Amino acid sequence: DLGTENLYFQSMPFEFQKMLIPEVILIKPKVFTDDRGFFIETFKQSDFRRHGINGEFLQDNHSLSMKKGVLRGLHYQLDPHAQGKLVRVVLGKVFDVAVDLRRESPTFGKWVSTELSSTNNHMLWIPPGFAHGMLVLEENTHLLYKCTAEYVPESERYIRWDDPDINIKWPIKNNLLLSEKDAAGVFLQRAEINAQYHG
Amino acid sequence: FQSMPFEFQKMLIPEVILIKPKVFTDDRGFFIETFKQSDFRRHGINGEFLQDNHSLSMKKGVLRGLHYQLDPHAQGKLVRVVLGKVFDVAVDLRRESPTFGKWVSTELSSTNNHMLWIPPGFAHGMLVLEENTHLLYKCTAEYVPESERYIRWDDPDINIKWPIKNNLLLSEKDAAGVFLQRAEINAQYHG
Ligand SMILES: O[C@@H]1[C@@H](O)[C@@H](O)OC[C@H]1O
Ligand SMILES: O[C@@H]1[C@@H](O)[C@@H](O)OC[C@H]1O
Ligand SMILES: O[C@@H]1[C@@H](O)[C@H](O)OC[C@H]1O
Ligand SMILES: O[C@@H]1[C@@H](O)[C@H](O)OC[C@H]1O
Ligand code: NA
Ligand code: NA
Ligand code: NA
Ligand code: NA
Ligand code: NA
Ligand code: NA
Repeated sequence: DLGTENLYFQSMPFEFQKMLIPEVILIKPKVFTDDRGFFIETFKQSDFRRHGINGEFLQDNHSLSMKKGVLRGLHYQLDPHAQGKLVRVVLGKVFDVAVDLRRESPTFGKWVSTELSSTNNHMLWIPPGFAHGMLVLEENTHLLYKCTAEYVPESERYIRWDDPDINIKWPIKNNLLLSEKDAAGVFLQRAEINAQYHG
Repeated sequence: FQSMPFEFQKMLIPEVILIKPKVFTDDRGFFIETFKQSDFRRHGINGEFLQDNHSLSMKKGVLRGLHYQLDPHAQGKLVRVVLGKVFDVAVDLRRESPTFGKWVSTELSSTNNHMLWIPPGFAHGMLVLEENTHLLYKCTAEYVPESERYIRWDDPDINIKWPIKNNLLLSEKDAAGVFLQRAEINAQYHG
């Protein structure tokens, strides 16, 4: 096999890029274009585990946001129910944010962001101990999540999207559409957090 | 209105399962829990889903299939349509099965949000009924290209009644699938 001699080069199906908080990973899957559309391998356990994305994905969720300006977050589940999340957008576009909420983390309360869209087909890995938020930038946006842990309603916590300590620079700040739970999120200084940093 | 979080319905080939998730709608849009390992395993959907794929069929009348992977690489598949609509087919290709060569179908759409479980030992085929149809697959084995096999969509022993209404669009691989009587199949029935 010519590949085994390194004389024939075949691309792996993903590019993994560590973000400035390096446990957060941007994944760029290959779009295979054919005469009737495209095919994307969006997840392969062997490749993902080789890049430190560990755990079993026990739950998948699908949200549709009809209007630009929908904002969902900041969301996390208390230990022992913390969800690692693989986030992607099958239609539309979001500004996606990951916030480090691991006690004793040198990047506690820090965040990174990226645009996930149906145009780029990018995916974000948000490890356990992080909160997720998203702002919808296009109508009819469909977000898909793979989660490590199953949903546990009593473990769910909410931090205010515009918390002034986290100070996320959201590209839109007026006429946002928030759920009642999200409108009522707590400020970081009063948030209940039990996730611990482990190096 | 659905009261329960998933409804699991066995097909006339009872290993094939139609799943109907509950859609939670509010003024922002909707939320669906499309998979939960705990619930799925309680209804006989076993295995680890090691590979996910997303296929967009821009053109109505795309027909893909009939596809399966030889043991030990058989992929069980959960199939759903996130946008658009397909006629989805599962064919039992387990040697010694009482339903060997038989098929069941369902219409999967972004309107019904239904999902089909196609267990290992079965071939999958689909016919795209709407433009810009997005299919999502969860597979129980990672893809092994050399294990992939192809049976003619129009095999006369299987005799799928495809609801063809448009010019049919077949790949060269699919146009070149073999007839069932000549196909290489190693899956074995155990049920
Ligand atoms: O590091 C800071 C943290 O201590 C907290 O205040 O959240 C904001 C972060 O910038
Ligand atoms: O029972 C039939 C079987 O014998 C085989 O030929 O495939 C088609 C089935 O309908
Ligand atoms: O669009 C894809 C791109 O994001 C990746 O970087 O290279 C493969 C392409 O198909
Ligand atoms: O057609 C192939 C399908 O059968 C398999 O499950 O995933 C890869 C595709 O190329
Ligand atoms: Na897990
Ligand atoms: Na896309
Ligand atoms: Na999903
Ligand atoms: Na099963
Ligand atoms: Na296959
Ligand atoms: Na999926």
